[PDB]
Amino acid sequence: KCNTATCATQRLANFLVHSSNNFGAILSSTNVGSNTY
Repeated sequence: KCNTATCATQRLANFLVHSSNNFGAILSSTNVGSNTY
């Protein structure tokens, strides 16, 4: 998981290179949905 740590670099970088995640995030709802449900 890694909430607040060096991992941030990996996660962010992944979201930067995978712009698609911006849209797919609504299909998976793992980063936007899981945040609550």
